Amino acid sequence: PRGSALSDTERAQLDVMKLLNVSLHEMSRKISRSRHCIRVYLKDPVSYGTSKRAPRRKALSVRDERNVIRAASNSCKTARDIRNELQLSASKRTILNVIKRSG
DNA sequence: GGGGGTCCTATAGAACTTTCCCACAC
DNA sequence: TGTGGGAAAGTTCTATAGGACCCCCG
Repeated sequence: PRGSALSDTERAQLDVMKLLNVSLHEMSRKISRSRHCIRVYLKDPVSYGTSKRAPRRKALSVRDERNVIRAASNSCKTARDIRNELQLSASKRTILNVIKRSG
């Protein structure tokens, strides 16, 4: 987002100001934070920061991963070898990461 | 000035990857 | 020249902070 997430202290401050029935304009003045942001925190504090964001995609498909492992499970070929063998177009390092993730 | 609202959009911050080192190995 | 691995920098993700743009009251 355009700004950082409300921290613990700024949420605690929001909290007590709410119990003191401070206006929103005034609240956003004292913590130098947009009203937009505060309004949403107070409407439902328990779920602030709660909604995950779908991540970027891995560089390798489940197939490619499975082939990479099969190649390394069998023989001592280098990561680079495997990458060229399955014409993989993912970094030599990524392959190693996959191999290492398989125990 | 005080108070309130709705909606566009650039980005935080995370997930994942790649680059860049390193001590070593041929 | 290469390796694999640790660290740091890059890429790629989308929910959300900012703030634009509305309103009314004294």
